[PDB]
Amino acid sequence: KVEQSLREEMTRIASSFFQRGYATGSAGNLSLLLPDGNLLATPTGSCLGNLDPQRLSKVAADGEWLSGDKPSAAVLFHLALYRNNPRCKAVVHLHSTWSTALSCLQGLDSSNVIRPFTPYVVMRMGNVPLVPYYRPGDKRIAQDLAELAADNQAFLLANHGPVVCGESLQEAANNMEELEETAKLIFILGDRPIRYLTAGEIAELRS
Amino acid sequence: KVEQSLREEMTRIASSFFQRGYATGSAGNLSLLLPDGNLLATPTGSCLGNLDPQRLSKVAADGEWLSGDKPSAAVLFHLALYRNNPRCKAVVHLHSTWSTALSCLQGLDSSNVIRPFTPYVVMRMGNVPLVPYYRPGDKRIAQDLAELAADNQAFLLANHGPVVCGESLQEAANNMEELEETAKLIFILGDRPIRYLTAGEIAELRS
Amino acid sequence: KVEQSLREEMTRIASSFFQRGYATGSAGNLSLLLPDGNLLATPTGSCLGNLDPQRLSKVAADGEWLSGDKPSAAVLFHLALYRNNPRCKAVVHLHSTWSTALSCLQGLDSSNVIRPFTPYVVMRMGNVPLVPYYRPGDKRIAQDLAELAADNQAFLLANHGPVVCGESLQEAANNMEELEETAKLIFILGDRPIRYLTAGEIAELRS
Amino acid sequence: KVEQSLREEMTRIASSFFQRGYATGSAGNLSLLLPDGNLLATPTGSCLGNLDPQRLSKVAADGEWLSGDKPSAAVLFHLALYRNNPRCKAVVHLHSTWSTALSCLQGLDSSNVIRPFTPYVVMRMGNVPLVPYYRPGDKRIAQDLAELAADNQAFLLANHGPVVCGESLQEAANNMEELEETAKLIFILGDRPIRYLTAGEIAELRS
Repeated sequence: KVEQSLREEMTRIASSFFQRGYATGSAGNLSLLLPDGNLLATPTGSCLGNLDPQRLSKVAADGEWLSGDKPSAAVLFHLALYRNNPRCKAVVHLHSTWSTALSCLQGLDSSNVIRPFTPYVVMRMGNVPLVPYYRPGDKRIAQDLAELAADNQAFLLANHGPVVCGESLQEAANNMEELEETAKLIFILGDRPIRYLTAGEIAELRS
Repeated sequence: KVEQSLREEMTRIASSFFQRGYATGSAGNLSLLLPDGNLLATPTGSCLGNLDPQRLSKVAADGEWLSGDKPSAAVLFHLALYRNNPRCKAVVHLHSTWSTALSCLQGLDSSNVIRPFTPYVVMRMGNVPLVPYYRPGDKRIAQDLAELAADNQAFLLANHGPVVCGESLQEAANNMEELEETAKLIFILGDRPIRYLTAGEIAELRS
Repeated sequence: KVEQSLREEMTRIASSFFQRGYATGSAGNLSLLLPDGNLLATPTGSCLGNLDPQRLSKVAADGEWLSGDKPSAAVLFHLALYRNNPRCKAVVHLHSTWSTALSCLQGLDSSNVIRPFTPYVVMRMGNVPLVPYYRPGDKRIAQDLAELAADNQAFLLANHGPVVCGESLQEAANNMEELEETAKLIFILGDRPIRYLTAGEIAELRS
Repeated sequence: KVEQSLREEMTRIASSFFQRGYATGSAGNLSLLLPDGNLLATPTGSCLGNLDPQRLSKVAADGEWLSGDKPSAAVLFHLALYRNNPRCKAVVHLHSTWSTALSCLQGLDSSNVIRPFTPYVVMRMGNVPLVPYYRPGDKRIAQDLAELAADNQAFLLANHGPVVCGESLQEAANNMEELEETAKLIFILGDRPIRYLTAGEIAELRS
């Protein structure tokens, strides 16, 4: 069954994030779009490193909890991204160290939080806009993500972490990994004179 | 048997801490409360990455070593936390890098060692008070933890590391992971202008 | 079959890089030389942590895709290294954090990007020249690597990462690991007074 | 057979060091003392993450290679430690990142390279003297380690890394892990005002 292999892929990818330090405790959740249009999401209060595939949540496009354990409360803004971007087929939301660290900085650019010095995040994602800080579970987190969903596939929630989309769970996972990697390079480079990509070198990647 | 699954869960969670770098050598110990009220703790001189479930220590509420290998000497303050907080059902004590690093700083706040810039540690734990430095195994470590046990679920022992409680071993592990994560962000952010959560944003999380 | 064990070794080594944080997402590719002279390379759009051995790409010396999935676009400069260094039997290309970080610095030395303070990179690789930044997939990346292939076994592509060769896949992997380790020490040491190896201590290692 | 379980323990411990980032490539070697007095050491050109237990080297006290693959060239100073400390039963030598980083600093103390701010390295090892930098394989590395072997169980080789002993392989591994952890805290704390252990707090640990 295709749904069974999708549940195992989510379990497998979730465990990978947990063992490699991307996921911290019960902080985070993943979701993908099944062929029929329904959602497959990690349940609430679930450690990403030991997920039960047959207990993964199943939510309809309108938000109706269909089967599996209770979905995570963060699924509310997962649905906002699917409803405003037809090319979004999977959402990866983690509180990875360096992306969450970047999101806690004053004077960030809410249109694109990283200035590119490597070509990969511009090629895969482009602009990473900043979502304002709200209490976890706030209505305005999902409402803001719905405004930016049509023309962005990655987002940085302030004092929270990144939220990355993709046309497949593997793609959204890889995109999340390159975003967290780029934020990690920002802090590593620090005050050193970085050779940023010039405006012309950026335009060659937007194609 | 429920006790068998609790022993395996402790072995499993311990190995996770070891493979992901939270536990260093034989430095650390875990304990949980069994349904009958007795304790299940990791034994002394035991590497958390290769625990034998059927050799885990079993200690009564009064401190009597019942079965299994010799319990860790740190179990003495584990019992202090259970005797002064009825909601404490598991204790996780590790010398994780960034929490232990934070505990070695001068001018720390002994009422709450971290100023929140992310909402999660305030939501799950609240205040992380500082326990003074003593020789490992000192009577005063357990005596101090008994004073703060009633109204705190996490503690930072100076020049030592963190000690986190929970209503379940999974909860105490997740809480430990978010505390160590927050101390890791402190050193990563460094002297950068951090956007701390304002007093009003903190009060919305204490509910 | 020898080819089967070479496919498994590539799968095994690739997974090791992925689980230990050297490989990030789909960023990277490995290749080795089979006894008959043909290439065995990781395919495009493939996560290094879950490679299928029987789907690894097979490319002839002239660049003809023979079997397996579509090879990575980076294979183009893999072939440039084999065609200009008969002792190169395997190529490891990853975007590891600290090597990629070093490659983003202004004022680097394009003849040797690291000044030795440990003896190991000088013993195994020697000089690590800098390849200019181009758009990923540019013809000039392979053309430049062909110029430096005869007398170098490691290369640092600016705003990109390292590219390391070896007389075996294990050797090229070990060389990559010591290069990334040395770049990691550079940023860790920072502005501290480092005791660099003197010119005489370097000459004793070039033998 | 006891020797078989010792070979598996060495293989198991070696893999743990490799997967957790302590060992980098083929850089490093482990050895322990068998009951009969002979040595069990990791062979040369061997990746610590995939050791064959039945191919581990076997060396007599006088240095005669008895069985298994060719022992590592670093075994020469392993034997120097056993011949000058009867309580040394295992030697762990790795080029771990932060210990190797510390060993590259000018103005180190050759009597004890770390000033204690945590009690654990003083309790387990005590003084960590500095061994001068020589070409890898130099006679003077083993000769210097033989001078300090009688009254020290850990050593820091300049521009090289740590070398830790123990009364068992598990003990030497745990000691190595706490030494590398302490060097990691040194760089993390940096220029921050550290609350070092006072002279009186150190004397309570030397007992």
